[PDB]
Amino acid sequence: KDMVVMLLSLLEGNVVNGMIARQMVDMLVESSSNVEMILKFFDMFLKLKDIVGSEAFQDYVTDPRGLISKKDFQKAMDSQKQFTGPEIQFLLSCSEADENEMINFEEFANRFQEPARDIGFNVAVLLTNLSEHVPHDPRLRNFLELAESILEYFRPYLGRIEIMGASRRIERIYFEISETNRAQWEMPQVKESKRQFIFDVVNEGGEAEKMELFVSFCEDTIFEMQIAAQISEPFWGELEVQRVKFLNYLSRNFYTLRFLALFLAFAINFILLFYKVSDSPPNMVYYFLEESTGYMEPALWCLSLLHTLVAFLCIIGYNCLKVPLVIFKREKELARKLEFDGLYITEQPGDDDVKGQWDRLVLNTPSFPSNYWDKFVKRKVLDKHGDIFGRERIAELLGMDLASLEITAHNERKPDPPPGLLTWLMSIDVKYQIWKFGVIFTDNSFLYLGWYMVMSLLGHYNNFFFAAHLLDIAMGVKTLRTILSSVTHNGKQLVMTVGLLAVVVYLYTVVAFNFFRKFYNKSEDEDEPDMKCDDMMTCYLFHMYVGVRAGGGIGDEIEDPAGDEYELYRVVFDITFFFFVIVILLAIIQGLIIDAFGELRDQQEQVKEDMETKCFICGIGSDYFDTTPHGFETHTLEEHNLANYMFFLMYLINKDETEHTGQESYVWKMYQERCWDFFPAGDCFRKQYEDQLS
Amino acid sequence: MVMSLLGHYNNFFFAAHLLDIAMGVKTLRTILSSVTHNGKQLVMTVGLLAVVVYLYTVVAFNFFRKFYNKSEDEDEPDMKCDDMMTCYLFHMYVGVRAGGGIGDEIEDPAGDEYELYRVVFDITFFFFVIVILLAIIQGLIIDAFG
Amino acid sequence: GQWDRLVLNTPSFPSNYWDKFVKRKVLDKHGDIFGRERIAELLGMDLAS
Amino acid sequence: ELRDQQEQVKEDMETKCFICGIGSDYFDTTPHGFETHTLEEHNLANYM
Ligand SMILES: CCCCCCCC/C=C/CCCCCCCC(=O)O[C@@H](COC(=O)CCCCCCCCCCCCCCCCC)COP(=O)([O-])OCC[N+](C)(C)C
Ligand SMILES: CCCCCCCC/C=C/CCCCCCCC(=O)O[C@@H](COC(=O)CCCCCCCCCCCCCCCCC)COP(=O)([O-])OCC[N+](C)(C)C
Ligand SMILES: CCCCCCCC/C=C/CCCCCCCC(=O)O[C@@H](COC(=O)CCCCCCCCCCCCCCCCC)COP(=O)([O-])OCC[N+](C)(C)C
Ligand SMILES: CCCCCCCC/C=C/CCCCCCCC(=O)O[C@@H](COC(=O)CCCCCCCCCCCCCCCCC)COP(=O)([O-])OCC[N+](C)(C)C
Ligand SMILES: Nc1ncnc2c1ncn2[C@@H]1O[C@H](COP(=O)(O)OP(=O)(O)OP(=O)(O)O)[C@@H](O)[C@H]1O
Ligand SMILES: Nc1ncnc2c1ncn2[C@@H]1O[C@H](COP(=O)(O)OP(=O)(O)OP(=O)(O)O)[C@@H](O)[C@H]1O
Ligand SMILES: Cn1c(=O)c2c(ncn2C)n(C)c1=O
Ligand SMILES: [Ca+2]
Ligand SMILES: [Zn+2]
Ligand SMILES: [Zn+2]
Repeated sequence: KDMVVMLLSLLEGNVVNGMIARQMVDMLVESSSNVEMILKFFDMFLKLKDIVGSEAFQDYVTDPRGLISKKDFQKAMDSQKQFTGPEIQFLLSCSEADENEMINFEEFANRFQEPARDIGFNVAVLLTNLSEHVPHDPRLRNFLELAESILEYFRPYLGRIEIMGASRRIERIYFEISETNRAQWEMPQVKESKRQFIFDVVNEGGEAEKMELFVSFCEDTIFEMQIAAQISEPFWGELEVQRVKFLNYLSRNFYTLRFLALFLAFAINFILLFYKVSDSPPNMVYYFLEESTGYMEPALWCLSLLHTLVAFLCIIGYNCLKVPLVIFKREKELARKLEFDGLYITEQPGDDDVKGQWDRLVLNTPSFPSNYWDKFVKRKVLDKHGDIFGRERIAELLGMDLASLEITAHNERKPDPPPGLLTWLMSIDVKYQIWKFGVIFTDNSFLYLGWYMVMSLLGHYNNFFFAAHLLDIAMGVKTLRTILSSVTHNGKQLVMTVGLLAVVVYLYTVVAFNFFRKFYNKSEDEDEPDMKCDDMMTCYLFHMYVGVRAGGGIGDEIEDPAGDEYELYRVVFDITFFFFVIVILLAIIQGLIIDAFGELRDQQEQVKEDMETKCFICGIGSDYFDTTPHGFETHTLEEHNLANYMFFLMYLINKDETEHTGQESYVWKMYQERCWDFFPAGDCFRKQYEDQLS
Repeated sequence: MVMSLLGHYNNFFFAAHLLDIAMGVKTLRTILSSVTHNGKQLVMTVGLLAVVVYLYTVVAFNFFRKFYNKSEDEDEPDMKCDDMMTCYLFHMYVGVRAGGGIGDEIEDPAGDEYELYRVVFDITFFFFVIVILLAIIQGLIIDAFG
Repeated sequence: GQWDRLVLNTPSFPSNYWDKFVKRKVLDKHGDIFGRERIAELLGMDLAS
Repeated sequence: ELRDQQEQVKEDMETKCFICGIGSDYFDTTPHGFETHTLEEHNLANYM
């Protein structure tokens, strides 16, 4: 592996048909027999690993202990028609058959899988690197064909990205994707987050912020993977292990509890349909269930208590699953503004940003970067702004002990962490907790869950309050949320047109009070008239209440204008109120909703169209890549796959800095400097070497 | 075929066959496709309509029951909101189909302590159910044509 | 998928499909890794025939 | 009709230069080429 790593280092910054790459191919050809032997070592045991697990092989295994004789092994392998004569004999020699010629094929298959994995992957990378940089060498395809199984095995783990290197050229980087990283990336919650992120940047995002948003998405996704790993499952100590297990259970099953609460709400409201009010006890009336089974009344009490418990568990499930991301994001953006902007050093927000003013409480807290990965943000800010703003003033702002900086760098102290609850009392950063709770209390999702719980408790005072919970279907079902989004999309316009409706009706009221009052007698009685327009407030209410809701406008409600001096004036008043209010203004309200359906629909189409016509990374259209058959499909899955950039960032974090290659160090340095110039923009490997590749 | 055989038991079953024009004529099938294109959304908004009407029923049963006497008779009242199931049916049956919402059907709220509360109940039910929710149903069909 | 298991061993499985030698091709492709006798049992094939 | 007019105006400004009329696709050969072109090379404010 170390020799191959040296060979891969010689290929750093190597152009297509480079002299070093062609020399390396000649070196492999000069030692072709040895290379074939090495490749024949890897595929034989990779094939052996899957053969022993095959159903046909198990038919030969007859020993109850799980062993197999050499003669039985001999007839098992040649029945697969995958190995030759000498190959089977070599496998027999490698098998540690006992004095009874019995072979433990379980350990035999797994004996070399782990020791030879690192070298096998690097050989696959070496052949892949040479093939893509010397594509017109007939001598190299022979090695690729002989290593087809090795390449196929490591295909899901061989990640490749393209970057703009320091040499002002597009370079292709090959790295390793671990099994855990790919498994976590394929989780449905992570995939849903990716779809939401893609929709946001394509719809309401810019080109200059596209890569910075993408990196921020990667940082959030990595943090969420840690949370999922922590909550996953395979006297103080006894309770703590059960407490975290209980909390993890709620975090894992947060959405099922949300569904369960919605189900219980319908069950409670179904029972409430049987309520009946009667003067007689089961001049005040009594409200009681009316059913013959006799089990619904106890069931309502049981469901009401159960619903309250589930709602309470949702809050605990939420603050252990979603709150850490909220704190992580807020700490992340605050730290960068402290360093790269000097938010509380230079600009000092002008009291109109409640978010900025609230974050002042956490600057001097000893545990400010609790969720954010960078634990040395204060150290970095001090080195950047200390000279221009004052080291002692920066330390006071960030709550840093300057005298403690050196002693920590000198040696390390190991104190006594007493596992007592009393010692745990004063170890709580009260100021940080106040800041953290303020962030949680300003979260829309947490406030909704809090309202759901409060309503559940009010349900115990009157059960009818459990009706409010049936609203949850607004966000419980995504189909309704999309439908309701068609109402809230133009919500501001809907409010204004209703306000405009109130003003136009007031103008009609003023005309009526002044000129048409006699026609507003709404009493069939003859000696006591119920005049509806003897007061402006009463007449305005009359127009807004019965006038708007009437099919034919105000004219339907008011007395006939026939045989009267003002008949023509009243026909204009009635027809104009019908047109302007009933016809035009109600069409605007309906028109806004209909237009919202079209506007939301094209946003989905626009996002889908952009993803299938342009690359998310380089921005080059699919038309250019389609010169080569299936060019755009291969480009978005192999060359500029956005998932590989996610994996490459995780690869750099786990890998030791001393082991970073020249290309890896270049990208890693720019990640720490927040410079996204390594992302290819408007260029790709295929475009840079069009003459050589074609 | 089954409906044709049932037609022999009662000839009126032969009416079902007139539905065939849905696929017999391609023009109608395209028109009907504009309804089934957003059929799932149409079902959900009707379900949403049932939930919003239930919330109005709960408010009525609790606070506005006196106004639900639908009997011109004076000694035997036909109270429509003395039971939740009856009151919910009343809102779903006459309330939704009324042009001006529930207010048109129920007794006038004038000269009463809860008059302002009842005007908000009547105007909001007109806006949310008659105006907004029926526009969504019509909006889904219109959007499907586009 | 579960309903199609009834037709795998039927003597006239490719009645309408033009390829009448699908069973022969499947046996040659998966017989070595899954067992020729087990494939024949699954597809209702007589190896001696 | 009014909605697409706003979209058309916004789309044209973000896809073509107001001065030379060359599309953003040509300038995007260079990373952030169109952004620099509309802020440094052919900025309409500089002509003012
Ligand atoms: C008010 C609803 C808030 C949310 C509105 C959305 C829901 C739409 C409609 C829902 C239906 C509501 C049920 C109404 C029927 C209840 C009748 C009743 O019990 O009326 C209650 C009135 O009491 C109350 O008002 C208590 C409620 C406190 C304040 C109510 C406001 C809710 C606060 C909301 C919390 C956060 C809200 C902020 C977010 C805004 C909304 C998102 C009287 O009893 P009762 O004595 O004779 O018996 C009790 C039996 N014993 C007395 C014998 C024990
Ligand atoms: C005379 C013809 C003018 C009517 C033109 C209508 C054009 C729009 C005008 C609207 C306001 C009309 C006020 C007229 C000013 C005074 C007229 C006069 O000389 O007044 C005339 C009476 O003529 C009339 O009856 C005019 C009747 C007007 C009815 C027109 C119906 C149109 C309603 C339009 C509602 C506006 C809402 C628009 C919303 C826009 C949404 C898109 C004689 O008085 P007077 O000695 O008995 O003592 C006034 C009475 N007070 C003692 C109370 C002061
Ligand atoms: C039920 C319709 C099924 C399809 C609905 C879509 C059509 C929309 C409406 C169509 C109009 C239907 C005509 C109703 C009037 C019939 C009155 C009548 O005869 O009512 C019948 C009721 O009997 C029945 O119900 C028999 C029918 C069996 C079950 C009916 C359900 C139909 C089964 C559907 C088969 C597959 C359906 C699955 C797909 C779902 C739909 C796509 C009674 O007689 P009658 O005794 O006095 O005389 C007979 C004269 N002698 C008795 C003297 C002989
Ligand atoms: C008091 C003002 C609160 C009204 C604010 C309305 C805002 C939304 C609230 C809706 C539910 C109202 C319940 C109020 C809680 C109890 C109030 C109270 O203290 O109750 C007050 C009475 O005040 C009232 O009359 C309030 C009347 C509310 C009418 C508001 C009409 C709006 C209808 C909205 C329908 C919701 C559907 C929304 C769908 C959304 C679709 C987009 C005194 O009791 P109580 O001693 O006689 O014994 C309670 C009676 N029981 C014995 C039966 C328990
Ligand atoms: N750089 C890119 N990386 C990945 N996909 C890209 C890129 N540029 C454009 N795309 C397009 O994004 C589309 C979305 O990816 P795709 O649908 O294959 O993802 P998935 O992981 O299989 O799951 P899902 O269907 O949920 O998105 C692809 O069809 C591809 O054409
Ligand atoms: N010649 C040009 N000069 C300026 N902007 C141009 C030119 N051609 C195209 N544009 C586009 O016009 C858009 C509008 O400019 P921009 O939004 O940056 O202006 P502003 O002064 O910051 O304020 P505002 O957001 O109110 O327009 C830019 O995003 C740019 O892409
Ligand atoms: C989690 N994480 C990052 O997400 C990260 C990083 N350096 C840069 N980034 C983006 N480090 C060191 C890190 O631990
Ligand atoms: Ca090194
Ligand atoms: Zn690309
Ligand atoms: Zn220009």
